[PDB]
Amino acid sequence: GPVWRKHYITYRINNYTPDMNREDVDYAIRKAFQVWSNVTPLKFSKINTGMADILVVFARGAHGDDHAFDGKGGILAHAFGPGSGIGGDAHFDEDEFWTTHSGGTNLFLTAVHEIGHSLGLGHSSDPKAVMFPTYKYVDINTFRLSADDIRGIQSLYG
Ligand SMILES: CC(=O)N[C@@H]1[C@@H](OC(C)=O)[C@H](OC(C)=O)[C@@H](COC(C)=O)O[C@H]1NC(=S)N/C=C/N([C@@H](C(=O)O)C(C)C)S(=O)(=O)c1ccc(-c2ccccc2)cc1
Ligand SMILES: [Ca+2]
Ligand SMILES: [Ca+2]
Ligand SMILES: [Ca+2]
Ligand SMILES: [Zn+2]
Ligand SMILES: [Zn+2]
Repeated sequence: GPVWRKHYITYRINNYTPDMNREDVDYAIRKAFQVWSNVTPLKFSKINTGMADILVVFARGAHGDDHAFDGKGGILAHAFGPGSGIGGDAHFDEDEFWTTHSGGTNLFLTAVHEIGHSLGLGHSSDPKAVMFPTYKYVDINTFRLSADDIRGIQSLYG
């Protein structure tokens, strides 16, 4: 699929979830981007004005992208592939309970995952891969991209 044709990519939080406080949201997202720039020559920059490559949104139900969320459970989030406009944007189902750790849907892991799609990643068949299609809470202390995650992302960006 198309990949971002630039290594300097900006993102912007459009709106905040009420489940976590702001600094926890900011932290999760930022950390989430760091997971991917840690193993690539990509470099992420949060902006607070103007238009970003990747727009992080919290929303419930139908939110204007023709892919409605489904309330609590089922679909947690989706993200659009690299592109202009909605391209690369990552949306989070506000009807999930977003958390810094467990007792909800962990924002950090979920954003590491969506961000991966936002960069043009597919899914993996390794259950230890962050791009694995099934969500499960894993230990963030021992969090690590799998080989499969590393091979895929560096095949798009080096
Ligand atoms: C793409 C594919 O192979 N599978 C189908 C589509 O079939 C096609 C291409 O036509 C199907 O077709 C279309 C375009 O309509 C598509 C649409 O169906 C709906 C209602 O989503 O869904 C695919 N099925 C998949 S992949 N399952 C959903 C997945 N989640 C999303 C995701 O992967 O990011 C995804 C919606 C973008 S998820 O919400 O359940 C999810 C969110 C987050 C983690 C997660 C995981 C790990 C860690 C943290 C977090 C997991 C899963
Ligand atoms: Ca949902
Ligand atoms: Ca975009
Ligand atoms: Ca919520
Ligand atoms: Zn959406
Ligand atoms: Zn996915």
